[PDB]
Amino acid sequence: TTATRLTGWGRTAPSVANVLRTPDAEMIVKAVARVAESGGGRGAIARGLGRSYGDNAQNGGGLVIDMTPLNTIHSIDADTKLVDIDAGVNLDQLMKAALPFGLWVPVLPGTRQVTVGGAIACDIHGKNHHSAGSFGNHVRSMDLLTADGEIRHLTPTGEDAELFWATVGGNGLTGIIMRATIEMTPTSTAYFIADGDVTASLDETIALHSDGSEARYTYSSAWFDAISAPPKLGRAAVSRGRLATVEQLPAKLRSEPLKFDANKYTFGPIGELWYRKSGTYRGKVQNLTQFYHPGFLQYQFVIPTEAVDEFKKIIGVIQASGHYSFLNVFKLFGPRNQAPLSFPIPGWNICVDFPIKDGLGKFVSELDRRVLEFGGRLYTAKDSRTTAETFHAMYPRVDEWISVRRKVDPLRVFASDMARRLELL
Ligand SMILES: Cc1cc2nc3c(=O)[nH]c(=O)nc-3n(C[C@H](O)[C@H](O)[C@H](O)COP(=O)(O)OP(=O)(O)OC[C@H]3O[C@@H](n4cnc5c(N)ncnc54)[C@H](O)[C@@H]3O)c2cc1C
Ligand SMILES: O=[NH+]c1cc(C(F)(F)F)cc2c(=O)nc(N3CCN(S(=O)(=O)C4CCCCC4)CC3)sc12
Repeated sequence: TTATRLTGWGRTAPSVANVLRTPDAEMIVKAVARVAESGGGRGAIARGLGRSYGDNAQNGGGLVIDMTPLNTIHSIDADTKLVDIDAGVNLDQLMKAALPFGLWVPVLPGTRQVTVGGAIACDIHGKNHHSAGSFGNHVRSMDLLTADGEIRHLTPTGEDAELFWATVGGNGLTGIIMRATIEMTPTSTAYFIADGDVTASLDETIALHSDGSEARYTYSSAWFDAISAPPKLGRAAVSRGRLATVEQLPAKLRSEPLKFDANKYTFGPIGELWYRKSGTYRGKVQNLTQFYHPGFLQYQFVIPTEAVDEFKKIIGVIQASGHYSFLNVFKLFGPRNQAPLSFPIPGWNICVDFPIKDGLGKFVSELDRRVLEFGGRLYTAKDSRTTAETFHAMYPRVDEWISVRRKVDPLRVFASDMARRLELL
C-alpha cells in the first residue's frame, strides 16, 4: 500500500489514494473485507492501466487497487474460441497470445493498453461496433468480488444476469472483476482488407454512412474536419474494411498469415487532390497498426441515428465555437446492448480534442446541454467535468442501475471520484 496521486490519462482532477498493488488475489479479497467491515469509509475502486481520461479510476482519500499485477492468461481454446484470463490482462498481451490459435480480440479500442477489467467496466467499443457491438457483448462469464467479500460467478443469461449487465459499463462500482471468460472472433489472418473514401462536406460524409455500404464492412471509422467552415466542415477520410483471409493476402504474407508486425502545396488545390488520391483506394491489405492506428480536453458523444439534423447542428456549433479540434474521429454506431450504463447507442458518434483555453469549460457545458437535448450522451471513460443532473438525464436507466448497485454494495464499499461527482453511490 502506497499513498499516491492519481489522475486519468488527461492528467486532470488529481486526488491522493492508498494504492494497493499485489499479484495475490487473496490479499485483494482481504483488502475489500477490511473496507467492508470499517463502514463505507471512502471505500475502494479498481484501477487498470489508467487509460480513462476521467476520474472513474481514482478515489480521493480511499483505496485504489492496482489490478495490473493480476495478469495470468489461464487458457486459450481455438475450438470453443474462449480465453480465460485474469482481469489485469491487457488487450495487447491478449491479442498476441491469441493469434497463434486463429483468434481475434472481438472489440479493440484505439489503444491496446487497456485491461480486460477496464474494457468490461467501461463496456468499450471500437471501429467494428456496428457489426460486433461493444466488449460486454462477448463476455461469457466473469468472477466479481462483491462488497460481502464473496466472489460471484456471473453470466449474461444466468440468474445473476442483472448484476452481470450492471457490471458491464458500471465503472467498477459493483465490485472488482477478478477473472473473465471471453469468446473470441475466429480469424485466419492478422491483416485487414481496407477500402478508403474521402468526402468533401458533412452532408456527403452523412450520405456515405447511410447508403447501406456500412453493411459490407465489419470495421468502419473516419477522420473528421471540425475546424474548416462550411462547405468543408465535416469532410472526412473514411476507412472501412474486414479481416482478410489467407487467400486475399499477397504471397509474401501467406506463409506467416497470423504474425503480428511539398508543404506549400498542402493547403492549396494540389494538396486537395493529393489528399483525395491518397485517401481513396480499394482492396488495400493492412496490418493492425496501419489500419487501426494511423493540455487538452477529450470530449466524446453519440447522437441517436434518427436525429441527423440535430447531429449536423452540433457540428456547426463546434465549428463556430472558437475552439479548434484537429484530431476528430467519426463513426456510426450500431445496436446497443442491455447494460443500463452502457455508453454506445445506434447513431452518430464523434470524438474531439480541444486545446484547454479560456471559455472552453463553459462552452463544453453548453455542448452537454445540446447533446442531452438531442437524445445523446457522454462517455464516462472520456469525462471528468459533467454534472450529475446532466449525466442522469443522458442515462435514463441510471436509477435502474443504481438499484442494482445498492443491493450489491449497501455500505458503499466501492466508490470513486466519478461516483461522487455523478451521484452514483
Ligand atoms: C488513446 C486512447 C484511445 C481510446 N480509444 C478508445 C476507443 O476507441 N473506444 C473506447 O471505448 N474507449 C477508448 N478509450 C478509453 C479506454 O478504452 C477505456 O477508458 C478503458 O476503460 C481503459 O482501460 P484501463 O485498463 O486503462 O482502465 P482504467 O482507466 O485504469 O479504469 C477505467 C474503469 O475501469 C474500472 N476497472 C478497471 N479494472 C477493473 C477491474 N478489474 N474490475 C472492475 N473495474 C475495473 C475502473 O474502476 C474504472 O471505472 C481510449 C483511451 C485512450 C487514452
Ligand atoms: O476517442 N474517440 C474514438 C472513437 C473511435 C470509434 F468510434 F471509431 F470507435 C475510435 C478511436 C481510435 O481508433 N483512436 C483514438 N486515439 C486518441 C489519441 N491518439 S492520436 O490522435 O493518434 C495522437 C495524440 C498525441 C500525439 C499526436 C497524435 C491516439 C489514438 S480515439 C477513437
